[PDB]
Amino acid sequence: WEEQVFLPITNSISSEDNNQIKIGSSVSIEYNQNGQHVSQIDDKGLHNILVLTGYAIDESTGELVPTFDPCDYVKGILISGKILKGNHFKIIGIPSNKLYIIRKKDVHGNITFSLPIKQVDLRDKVTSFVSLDRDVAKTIVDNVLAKIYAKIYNSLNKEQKDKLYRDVEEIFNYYSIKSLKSN
Amino acid sequence: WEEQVFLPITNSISSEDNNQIKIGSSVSIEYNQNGQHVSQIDDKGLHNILVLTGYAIDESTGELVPTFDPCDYVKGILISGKILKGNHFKIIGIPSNKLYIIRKKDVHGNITFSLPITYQVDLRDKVTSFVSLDRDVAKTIVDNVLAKIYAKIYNSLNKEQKDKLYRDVEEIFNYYSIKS
Repeated sequence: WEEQVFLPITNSISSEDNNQIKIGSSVSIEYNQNGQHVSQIDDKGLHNILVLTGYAIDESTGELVPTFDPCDYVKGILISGKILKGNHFKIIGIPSNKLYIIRKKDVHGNITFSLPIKQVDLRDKVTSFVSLDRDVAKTIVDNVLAKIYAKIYNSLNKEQKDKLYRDVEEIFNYYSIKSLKSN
Repeated sequence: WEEQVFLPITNSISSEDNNQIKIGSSVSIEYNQNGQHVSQIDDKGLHNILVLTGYAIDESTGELVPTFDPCDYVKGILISGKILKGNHFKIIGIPSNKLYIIRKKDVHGNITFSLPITYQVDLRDKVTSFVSLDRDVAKTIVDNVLAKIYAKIYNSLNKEQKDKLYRDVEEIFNYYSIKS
């Protein structure tokens, strides 16, 4: 596998000009348009989604935060690419069978991947379960997945594209962390 | 709460001179003799054990490794003290109710604690395996570690209550060990 980057799927991500995805104010990811991505779309929908448990996301900055609560998670896709702006933590050559991957499709071998992260201070902070707004999920499919997986996506018929939308809306719930007394 | 340290309980830990527990060749932890410990002993046994999931231990060095596998864990006690040897990762004022604590007794408020751990983990040529405590070692852990950390309560326990602590330690402490 080519080196991968974890792209958190939240309500705040946006496509940026030229193969880049803004995760938040502090995190931007580039993807390789012709790279081999672990997460995959096909005529059956989206596959190989990573569930990062013990983590929440600071939604405004785009940085994952370790919360030490196993019931916290953030989900995302793994794609060939790199963190261009932001702190990255790299996992090197982990057996793919070790990872918490759902909707598994043809996963095998060892994966190297990086996460956007940022001592941890959990004073005065609340973590909340968030689901994707349904309008934003459509923009995620039309502006994000359709750019990363342009060729596959353009090959899909309407029923298949709607399956991908349903998948995105079903799957990408997450926990976001926020400070109660500071902004 | 005074600041805590996560003390992993493995087959390789031992008491060392002047208020220290050697976890392995890279990690030693000092306990404050008059500190207030989150983990506690009483006439019903051991309480407030932390299950650190997503981590396995390099048992020889004593260092905790993030494995990004939710099925790996290392169990341990939280005590007032310091990581004297080895690098540390400090969590500040996490609400106690968010932590994966078992055998809970009067868990409230929030907890600052440190874990014995540049921005990568190398899991190539590595496999984690489940390990349980050898009974001979659980006994030495009670007699030489817990009996020093909790000397005043331990000395106040009768024989059967001391032995309950040992059965608790035996049953509770198992962990994932990472081997290259």
